[PDB]
Amino acid sequence: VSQVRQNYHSDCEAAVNRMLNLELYASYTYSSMYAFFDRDDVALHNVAEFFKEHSHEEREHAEKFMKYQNKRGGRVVLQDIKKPERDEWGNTLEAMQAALQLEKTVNQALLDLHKLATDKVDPHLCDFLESEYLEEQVKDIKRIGDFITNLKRLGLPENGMGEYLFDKHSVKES
Amino acid sequence: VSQVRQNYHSDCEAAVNRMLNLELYASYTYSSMYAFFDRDDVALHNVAEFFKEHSHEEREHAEKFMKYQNKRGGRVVLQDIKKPERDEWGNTLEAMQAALQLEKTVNQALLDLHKLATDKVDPHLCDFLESEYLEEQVKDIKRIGDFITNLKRLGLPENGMGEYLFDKHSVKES
Amino acid sequence: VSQVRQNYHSDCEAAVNRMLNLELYASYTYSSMYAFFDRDDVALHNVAEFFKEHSHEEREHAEKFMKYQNKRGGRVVLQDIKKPERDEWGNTLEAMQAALQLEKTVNQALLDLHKLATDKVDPHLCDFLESEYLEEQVKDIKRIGDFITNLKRLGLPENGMGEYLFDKHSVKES
Amino acid sequence: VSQVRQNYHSDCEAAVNRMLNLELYASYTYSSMYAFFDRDDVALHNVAEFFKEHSHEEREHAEKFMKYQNKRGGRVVLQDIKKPERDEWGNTLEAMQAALQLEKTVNQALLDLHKLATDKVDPHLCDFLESEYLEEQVKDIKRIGDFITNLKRLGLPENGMGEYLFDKHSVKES
Ligand SMILES: [Cl-]
Ligand SMILES: [Cl-]
Ligand SMILES: [Cl-]
Ligand SMILES: [Cl-]
Ligand SMILES: [Cl-]
Ligand SMILES: [Cl-]
Ligand SMILES: [Cl-]
Ligand SMILES: [Cl-]
Ligand SMILES: [Cl-]
Ligand SMILES: [Cl-]
Ligand SMILES: [Cl-]
Ligand SMILES: [Cl-]
Ligand SMILES: [Cl-]
Ligand SMILES: [Cl-]
Ligand SMILES: [Cl-]
Ligand SMILES: [Cl-]
Ligand SMILES: [Cl-]
Ligand SMILES: [Cl-]
Ligand SMILES: [Cl-]
Ligand SMILES: [Cl-]
Ligand SMILES: [Cl-]
Ligand SMILES: [Cl-]
Ligand SMILES: [Cl-]
Ligand SMILES: [Cl-]
Ligand SMILES: [Cl-]
Ligand SMILES: [Cl-]
Ligand SMILES: [Cl-]
Ligand SMILES: [Cl-]
Ligand SMILES: [Cl-]
Ligand SMILES: [Cl-]
Ligand SMILES: [Cl-]
Ligand SMILES: [Cl-]
Ligand SMILES: [Cl-]
Ligand SMILES: [Cl-]
Ligand SMILES: [Cl-]
Ligand SMILES: [Cl-]
Ligand SMILES: [Cl-]
Ligand SMILES: [Cl-]
Ligand SMILES: [Cl-]
Ligand SMILES: [Cl-]
Ligand SMILES: [Cl-]
Ligand SMILES: [Cl-]
Ligand SMILES: [Fe+2]
Ligand SMILES: [Fe+2]
Ligand SMILES: [Fe+2]
Ligand SMILES: [Fe+2]
Ligand SMILES: [Fe+2]
Ligand SMILES: [Fe+2]
Ligand SMILES: [Fe+2]
Ligand SMILES: [Fe+2]
Ligand SMILES: [Fe+2]
Ligand SMILES: [Mg+2]
Ligand SMILES: [Mg+2]
Ligand SMILES: [Mg+2]
Ligand SMILES: [Mg+2]
Ligand SMILES: [Mg+2]
Ligand SMILES: [Mg+2]
Ligand SMILES: [Mg+2]
Ligand SMILES: [Mg+2]
Ligand SMILES: [Mg+2]
Ligand SMILES: [Mg+2]
Ligand SMILES: [Mg+2]
Ligand SMILES: [Mg+2]
Ligand SMILES: [Mg+2]
Ligand SMILES: [Mg+2]
Ligand SMILES: [Mg+2]
Ligand SMILES: [Mg+2]
Ligand SMILES: [Mg+2]
Ligand SMILES: [Mg+2]
Ligand SMILES: [Mg+2]
Ligand SMILES: [Mg+2]
Ligand SMILES: [Mg+2]
Ligand SMILES: [Mg+2]
Ligand SMILES: [Mg+2]
Ligand SMILES: [Mg+2]
Ligand SMILES: [Mg+2]
Ligand SMILES: [Mg+2]
Ligand SMILES: [Mg+2]
Ligand SMILES: [Mg+2]
Ligand SMILES: [Mg+2]
Ligand SMILES: [Mg+2]
Ligand SMILES: [Mg+2]
Ligand SMILES: [Mg+2]
Ligand SMILES: [Mg+2]
Ligand SMILES: [Mg+2]
Ligand SMILES: [Mg+2]
Repeated sequence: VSQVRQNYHSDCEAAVNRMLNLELYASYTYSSMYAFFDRDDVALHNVAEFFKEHSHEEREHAEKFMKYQNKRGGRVVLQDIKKPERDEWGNTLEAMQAALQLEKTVNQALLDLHKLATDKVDPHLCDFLESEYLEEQVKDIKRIGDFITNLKRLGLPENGMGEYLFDKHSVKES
Repeated sequence: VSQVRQNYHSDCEAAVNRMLNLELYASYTYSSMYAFFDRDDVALHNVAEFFKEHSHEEREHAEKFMKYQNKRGGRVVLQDIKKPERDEWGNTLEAMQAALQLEKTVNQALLDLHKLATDKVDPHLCDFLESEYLEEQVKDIKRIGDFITNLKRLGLPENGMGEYLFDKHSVKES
Repeated sequence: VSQVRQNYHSDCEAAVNRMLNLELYASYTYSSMYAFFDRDDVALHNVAEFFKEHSHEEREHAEKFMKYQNKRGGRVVLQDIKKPERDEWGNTLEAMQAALQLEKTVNQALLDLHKLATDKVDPHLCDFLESEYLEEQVKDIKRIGDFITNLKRLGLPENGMGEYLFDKHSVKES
Repeated sequence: VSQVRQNYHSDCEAAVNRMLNLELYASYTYSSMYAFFDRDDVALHNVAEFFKEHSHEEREHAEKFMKYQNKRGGRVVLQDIKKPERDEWGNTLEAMQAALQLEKTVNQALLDLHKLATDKVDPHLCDFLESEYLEEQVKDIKRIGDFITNLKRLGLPENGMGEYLFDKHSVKES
C-alpha cells in the first residue's frame, strides 16, 4: 500500500487510468484533424490551429490525471493510444461533428467516473472532476455546437465560400 | 403632500409610473432576445450581445424615471413586468423588426407623456423628456432601421451566409 | 433535442427557469427598496444605494441562469416578474427584515434545486450552484443578520438618531 | 431699439430684471444664514459653509441673468436688494425650512417667467430657463427636503446631539 493512500478505491484508481488513456486518445484525434486541415488540398489554417490547440489541451488533461493518480497514491498504468477513427476528416463541418461526438464521449466518461467516485464515497475525486473537468467540458461542447450551427448556416458542405468565411471569422486567426 | 412637490400634477406622476413599467418591459424583451441568440441552435453572439446591452440601457432608463419621480415628490408605484410577446425570435431580421416596433412603442409613450406634461404646463418634465429620452430614442430607431435595411440587402431570412456576415460586420464584436 | 444536451433532465431545465424568475423577482424587490429610501420623506441615501446594488446583483444572478440554461441545451422560458409584496418599506429595520426573509427564500429555492440536481445525478448543476450561488447566499444572509442586530442595538424603529447613524457608518457611503 | 434685439418682448425683459433681483435677494438671505451659523453661540461651521456656498451660487445665478439680458438686447435695470426676512435663524431645522421656502419661491418665479416666455413665443428664453435654472432648482429643493427629513429624524429642535451630528455627517466638512 502507498503511505499516502487514504479513501482511494482500487476501482477509482483503475478508472482514472482509463480516463487518462481516453484523454490521450482525444488529443491524438485532434492532432489528426490539425494535420488534415494543414494539407495543401484542404488549406484552412485557422481551423487547423483550432484543432492543434485542442490537441494540446487534451494532453494537458491527461497529464493532470497522471499527477492526480500519484497524489492519491495510485499507480499510473499506461496502455496503447489508439489511432483516430478516420485518416481524413472531410471538411470543417464533418470534423466539427466528430469533435462534438468526441467531447460528448469524454464527458460521458467523466460523468461515469463521477458516479463511481460517488458510489465509493470519494469527495476529493468528485471535487477534482467538478472543479477541473466538468465545466470546461460543457463549455467546449457548447462552443462546438455553436460552430456546427454556423457551418450549417454557411451552407456546408456545398458552400465553399461559406467554409472559407468560417475559417476567417469564427476561429482565432493564427 | 410631499414637502418638495411643486407644479407636479397627479396625472403626470401616474404617467411616469406607467412609463417606468414600459421601460422595464422593454428591458425584459431585449433580455429574451439576448437569450435566444445565445442558443446553441441560433449562435449569433454579437447579435446576442447587442440585445443584452440594449436590455441594460432600458433598465437604466427605468431607474432614471424612479429617481425623477422622487425628485419631484411623486411616489414610485410598481406593477408586474409582463413577459415578452414571444418566447423565440425567429432570426436576426424578425428580432430587429420586433425591436423597431418596440422602440416606436416606447417613443410613442414618451411623446404622449410630453403632450400630458405640456397640457399640465410642466416645463421641467418636458425638458427631462427632451434632454434624456427623445433624442436617444430617435437615434436607436434610426440605427435599427439601418440594420433592417442591411439585413434585407443580405437576403434575410433565407440567406444564412448574409445573416452570418451581419453578425461579424454590423454589430460590435463582443 | 439540442445537439449539446447531455445528462440534463427536463425537470432541472424547468427548475432553472423558475429559479431565473425568482432572481428577477428579488432584483425587483430590491429596486423598490432603493426607490423608497430615496424618497424625500425617507432620505437614507446610503441605505438606498445598498439596495440598488443588491438589485443589480440579483439581475446578474438571473442572467447567469440564462447563460447556464443555454450552455446545457435547455431553453429559457420567461414569465411575468411579479411586483414586490409592499409598496413602502417602513424604515431601515423593516426593510432589512424583509431582505433577510427574501434572501432565505432565494436560498431555499437554490437548496431545493440542488436536491433536484442530486436526485437526477447532475454533478455539473450541483457544482454550478455550490460554486456560483450557495456561498454568496450564506454571506449575504450573514451580512443582513448582522445589520438587523445593529439596527435593534441602535433602537429601531423608534430611535431616529440610531437610524441616521446606521446609514452613515454601517453601509458604504455612496 | 438695440441692433441685436429679435423676438424679445418688453414684458420678458422686465421680468428678467425682476428675476435678477430675486436671485440677489436669495443670495443675501443665504449670506445671513452663513453669518448666523458662524456665531460663537451657534457654531455649526459646516452648516455655515453650506449656506455661504449657496449664497455664492445665487449671485452666479444673478450674473447669468445680467449676461442674458445683454445678449438679447435688453437693458439691465437694478433695484435695491431687500434685507432678509429674519436677523437670526433659530437653528439648523428652522434655517433649512426657510431655505426650502426660498427655493420654492425662486422656482415659482422661474416657472412664471417660463409661462410668460411661452405666451410671448420666445423659445430661446424657454430653453435658457429649462437648461440653466429649472433642473438645478428641483435638485436643490430635493436636497433641502432630504435634509429637513433628517433633521426631524435627529430630533430637532430639542436634540442638540442630533444637530451636532447633522453638521458632521450631512453637509460637506469645510
Ligand atoms: Cl485507501
Ligand atoms: Cl473515509
Ligand atoms: Cl480498494
Ligand atoms: Cl489500470
Ligand atoms: Cl485492442
Ligand atoms: Cl478515413
Ligand atoms: Cl459534410
Ligand atoms: Cl466519439
Ligand atoms: Cl472545469
Ligand atoms: Cl474582416
Ligand atoms: Cl461562429
Ligand atoms: Cl404640485
Ligand atoms: Cl406653476
Ligand atoms: Cl394634481
Ligand atoms: Cl401609479
Ligand atoms: Cl394584466
Ligand atoms: Cl413564440
Ligand atoms: Cl423573417
Ligand atoms: Cl411593440
Ligand atoms: Cl435624449
Ligand atoms: Cl449594417
Ligand atoms: Cl439529456
Ligand atoms: Cl450520465
Ligand atoms: Cl429528461
Ligand atoms: Cl419552464
Ligand atoms: Cl399569478
Ligand atoms: Cl405597502
Ligand atoms: Cl419596524
Ligand atoms: Cl420572502
Ligand atoms: Cl457562491
Ligand atoms: Cl466619522
Ligand atoms: Cl453594522
Ligand atoms: Cl424684439
Ligand atoms: Cl418670431
Ligand atoms: Cl415688445
Ligand atoms: Cl425693469
Ligand atoms: Cl419697497
Ligand atoms: Cl429675526
Ligand atoms: Cl425649530
Ligand atoms: Cl420665501
Ligand atoms: Cl438647470
Ligand atoms: Cl442627511
Ligand atoms: Fe479532455
Ligand atoms: Fe476535449
Ligand atoms: Fe469579412
Ligand atoms: Fe427606453
Ligand atoms: Fe429602447
Ligand atoms: Fe440571487
Ligand atoms: Fe440575493
Ligand atoms: Fe437661484
Ligand atoms: Fe437657490
Ligand atoms: Mg512503503
Ligand atoms: Mg487496484
Ligand atoms: Mg478507453
Ligand atoms: Mg487498430
Ligand atoms: Mg458534491
Ligand atoms: Mg465544488
Ligand atoms: Mg468551476
Ligand atoms: Mg476546455
Ligand atoms: Mg475537456
Ligand atoms: Mg461563444
Ligand atoms: Mg411632510
Ligand atoms: Mg395621484
Ligand atoms: Mg404599460
Ligand atoms: Mg400574461
Ligand atoms: Mg406650447
Ligand atoms: Mg439633447
Ligand atoms: Mg439609446
Ligand atoms: Mg430609449
Ligand atoms: Mg449609424
Ligand atoms: Mg438540431
Ligand atoms: Mg422539458
Ligand atoms: Mg417562482
Ligand atoms: Mg398581482
Ligand atoms: Mg466557492
Ligand atoms: Mg452576494
Ligand atoms: Mg444570492
Ligand atoms: Mg461583516
Ligand atoms: Mg443703435
Ligand atoms: Mg420695456
Ligand atoms: Mg421681486
Ligand atoms: Mg425694509
Ligand atoms: Mg438640463
Ligand atoms: Mg443649484
Ligand atoms: Mg436655483
Ligand atoms: Mg442626495
